[PDB]
Amino acid sequence: MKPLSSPLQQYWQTVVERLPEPLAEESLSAQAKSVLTFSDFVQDSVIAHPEWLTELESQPPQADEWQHYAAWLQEALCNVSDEAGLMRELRLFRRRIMVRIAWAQTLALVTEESILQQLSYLAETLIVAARDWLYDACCREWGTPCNAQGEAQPLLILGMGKLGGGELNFSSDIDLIFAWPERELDNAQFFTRMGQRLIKVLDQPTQDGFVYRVDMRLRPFGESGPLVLSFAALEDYYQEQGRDWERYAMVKARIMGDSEGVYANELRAMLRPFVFRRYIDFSVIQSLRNMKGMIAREVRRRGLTDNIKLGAGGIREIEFIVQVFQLIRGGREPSLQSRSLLPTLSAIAELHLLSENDAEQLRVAYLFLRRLENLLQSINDEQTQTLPSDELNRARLAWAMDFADWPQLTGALTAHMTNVRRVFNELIG
Repeated sequence: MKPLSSPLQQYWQTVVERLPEPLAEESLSAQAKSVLTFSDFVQDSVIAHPEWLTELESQPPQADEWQHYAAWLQEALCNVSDEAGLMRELRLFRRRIMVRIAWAQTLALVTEESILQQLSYLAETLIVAARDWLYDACCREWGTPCNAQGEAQPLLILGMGKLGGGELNFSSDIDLIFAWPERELDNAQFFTRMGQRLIKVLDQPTQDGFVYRVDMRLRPFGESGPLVLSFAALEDYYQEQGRDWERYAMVKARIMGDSEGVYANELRAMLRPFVFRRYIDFSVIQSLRNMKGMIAREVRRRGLTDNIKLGAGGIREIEFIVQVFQLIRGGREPSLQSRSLLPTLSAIAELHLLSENDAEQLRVAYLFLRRLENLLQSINDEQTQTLPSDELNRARLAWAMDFADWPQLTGALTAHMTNVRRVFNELIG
């Protein structure tokens, strides 16, 4: 923790003459002040729930805290009777844990890798608790537990992108896909209705805010098609119409909740031969080259940019590099079938698919970029991918990235992106 810079000192002075009871300046540790100075999101959250900042000193957050999320949430949902009570608690819990994550990340009390796990597990935990509670309600309300010839049918959810990969952004949509395996009230209508209530419970702004903005657009047949599909229809779609951009996306797909059952297993079985082909020819490699060209043309087109995600050498190019190796060799190398980028990168190094120089530079660039973007997002809990233009937020980021000033932060960033762009250009050359 490098003491606050001139601009952060002038801003903190505007925050103190404004802080509510019981948060007077004398009841505040040196870290509490730096976190409040860094994040308007944490400020606003602790104004309404002052206990939270008080409870962050009586028990600071540990890396493995995510192992308690599900039990903490089930305890808070013990005295919940109706949907409005479910929604209220999911919202409160998300905000409460998010504050603790912002706390840990701001002060570097745990590593970014552990922040990534905390964010992803929080989201998993909330999705699953929501789904479980609504399954029960919909069964008790609408025509009993839905079945197929006696056997009860569950709702399965795939988390996609960074959620599936266990590397969620600090302020993020959750991209999901809904499916059910095999009637009572008719299975298809039942799960559509439940799917609608689930999206509402997670995403509807109330007086307590929302849990996550939900994005269902990656599902088969896009925004226009059904909200939930049977396994048969899921299977048919990918086997018959599935394309390489879809294989790329499905590298990340992970079942939320318990991934262990006859149904969880048929799903994983559909995806394995689709994503990870065992036989690769020139047409597969050229497809990947064309996808690479499309990214490179998009970059060239947008020109000079402060976008950390889409810029040349950005997060999206690292994901592309890694997933390209997974699509080529994953079928023959089980270590490249992981949903998470960083273990994949480790396997890429062990297999000598990249040099150690290249692989370690990619890992370090990835963690720098993710820390930088997730810190930035935690300032106001917004989904921004672009570096700030204003002096306060630039000053804020430099300080939190263990650096001295903004010119130097951008120099270190520029050097990491240069390494990524070199590896990206050499990729399937």
